[PDB]
Amino acid sequence: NAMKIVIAPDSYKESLSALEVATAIEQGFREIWPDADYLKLPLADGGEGTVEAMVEATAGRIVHVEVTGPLGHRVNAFYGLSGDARSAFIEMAAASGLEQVPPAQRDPLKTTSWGTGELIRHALDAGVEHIIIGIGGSATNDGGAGMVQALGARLRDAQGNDIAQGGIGLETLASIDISGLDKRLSACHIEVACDVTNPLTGKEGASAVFGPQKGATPEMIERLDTALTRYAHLIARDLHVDVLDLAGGGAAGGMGAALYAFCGAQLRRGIEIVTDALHLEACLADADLVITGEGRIDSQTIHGKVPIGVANIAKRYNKPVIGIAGSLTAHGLDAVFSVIYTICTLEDALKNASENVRMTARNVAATLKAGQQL
Amino acid sequence: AMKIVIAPDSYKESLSALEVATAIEQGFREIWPDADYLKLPLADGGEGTVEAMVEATAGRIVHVEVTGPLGHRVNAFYGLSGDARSAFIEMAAASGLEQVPPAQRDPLKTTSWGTGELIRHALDAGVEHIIIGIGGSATNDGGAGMVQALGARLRDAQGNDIAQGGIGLETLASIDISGLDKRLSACHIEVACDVTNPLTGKEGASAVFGPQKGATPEMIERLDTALTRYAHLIARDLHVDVLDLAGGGAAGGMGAALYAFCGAQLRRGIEIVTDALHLEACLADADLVITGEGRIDSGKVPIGVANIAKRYNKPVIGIAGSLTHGLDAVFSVIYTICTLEDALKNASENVRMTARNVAATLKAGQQLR
Ligand SMILES: [Cl-]
Repeated sequence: NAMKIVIAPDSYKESLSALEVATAIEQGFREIWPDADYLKLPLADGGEGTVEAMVEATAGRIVHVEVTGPLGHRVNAFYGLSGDARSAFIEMAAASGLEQVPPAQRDPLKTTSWGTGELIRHALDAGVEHIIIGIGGSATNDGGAGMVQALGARLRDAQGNDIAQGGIGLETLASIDISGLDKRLSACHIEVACDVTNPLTGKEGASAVFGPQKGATPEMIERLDTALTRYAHLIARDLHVDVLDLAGGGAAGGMGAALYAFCGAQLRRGIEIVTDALHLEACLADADLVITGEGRIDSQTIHGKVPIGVANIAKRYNKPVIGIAGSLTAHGLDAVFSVIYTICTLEDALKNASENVRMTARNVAATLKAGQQL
Repeated sequence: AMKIVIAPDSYKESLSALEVATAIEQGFREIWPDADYLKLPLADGGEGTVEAMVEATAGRIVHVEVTGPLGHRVNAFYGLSGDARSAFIEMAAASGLEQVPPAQRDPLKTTSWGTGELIRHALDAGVEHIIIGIGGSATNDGGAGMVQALGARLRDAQGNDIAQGGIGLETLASIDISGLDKRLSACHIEVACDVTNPLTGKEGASAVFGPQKGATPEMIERLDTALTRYAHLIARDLHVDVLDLAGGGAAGGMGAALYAFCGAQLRRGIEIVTDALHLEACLADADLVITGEGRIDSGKVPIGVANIAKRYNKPVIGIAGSLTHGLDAVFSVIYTICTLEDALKNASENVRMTARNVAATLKAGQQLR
């Protein structure tokens, strides 16, 4: 009988995690409806915070582990494992991301994805049947060549020499050999959060569109673009997979195409991966009311990926859905209310972000109650 | 049909009470097109009370020229009701601090003559009822200019009409209300008065409100002596104790002169406006009350509304503007001052969108069984 209220928000970036957002909403709602049946389900879009969100949702753990970082030195990375141990959650950026690289050291000719392969290997080592991988924020333009080598593939040059680390090495590539390739991979269900359509090569390929932001000069870009062409050609030829035409294969320096061609990964929109994995639809089918939201700081990246995906599912069950949306200044949702917040370089500001979500949530609930009485 | 009353105050430096009410109704109609809406722009007796009352009563604004606070000609205004039975006056239009540049602020010289004129013109339209707000005064003359403009003869020891301003009060020797417009006692005159301060003393007009009107400490002492006298002469010649009036110090002592000379009632501004628009009958009949206000600083209207509403067990939601008790829920809108080109438009849009989401939320709650 108790009213069932599902609270499935994204994070407020640079401030509250998805779960802290859900918790502040629940506290506000409980001021009006102390005895409702609340189900919190912290969501993510496959980007930053996905591993933590997934681990919370699944009662899992974060496993910290030393891997090879993007410049080939030892870095501390992490992956997540589900409560049941059947799923691993990986953000490649922990091993191979731009922020593992101090500004006066970005060379996308040298940077490697090796440590992403190590994270995948450790996940596989833990017995998982399912891996979810986020590939945003990459330092690498090596087409995932480091990654697949770390997993057992031999990527050699014309004289049988393993290729050099980074995109540099891919120019020299003569034979892909997957006799050594970790056999647990094709048995595994591997999903990659991929929200771009860019292919491996060309004028909207990996090097052209994303190489600049990893520090490629105009000329470095042609070299890498020309090398990923060869890569695709040696992929089609030595793996018998066509990767040149794949939508999203140009993601994370071409790692999208390596994850597809070597690992049997599926490239899917991240919100759909996360939505399926946490069984949102099953949680919602029952609900009376769905509350969601998200917070963005930068106005370019204000994309309601989580609220809209939540609303799309809810509408199939005709559930009312209300969003509490965070912004610096102030789509299937029945209503959206805004919360102004800032970047948390006080922690006092973390508390104020918490308080403003809670208080808005209170007023939303009070207004729902007022509606009942009409 | 659902009855929805929209009864907000203005957003200061932004949307008028009516413009708030219009933005709210627009957003609500996006969810509930066919409900019954009533916009009642409200005011607390302060800035914007004449304009809100005209709108709320389908009346009109009358522009007329009067004597400003330093004696010069100013274009003041007032409001008549739709039935032409009530006048709405803001003193400040005639005798306000906005009419006096900061450099030229002298509470020894400033006159309320202009205010008396406004009142005379309202009496001239045969109104039975006058609502006067007395905020933002430049004057510390005890309403002496005002009443002299209404025919009261206030003169020194030689029969000479006293000079303009509270400095004229130092020589006041006799009050004669024989020329005093006979239409005043007849008139139901209500004065928005929301401070308890009396005419004279430590918490009197001059001590408490003088300084902001340019009163120096030395000036404050002169004026307080002169108003103390005025007060004694009022008791002697009009047989009325203004010396003990809560609110007599309002508007440099104008509250006491409206009480004593005019027969006016001093009431809380919100309580005058309530009765005038029959807010209690509108609300008793409503299903749903929406209110609000906007402030630029660090709310009598929303609380006044919610207090009535809750008496009839009506849901009340506020939509509150800003730059950075009895309500079921309140939601905030950020606005900017309206000197920027799109500031008014953006504020109106933000109110509208918020109201839509309030309406949509109320609707979802309806279907929560
Ligand atoms: Cl490194």
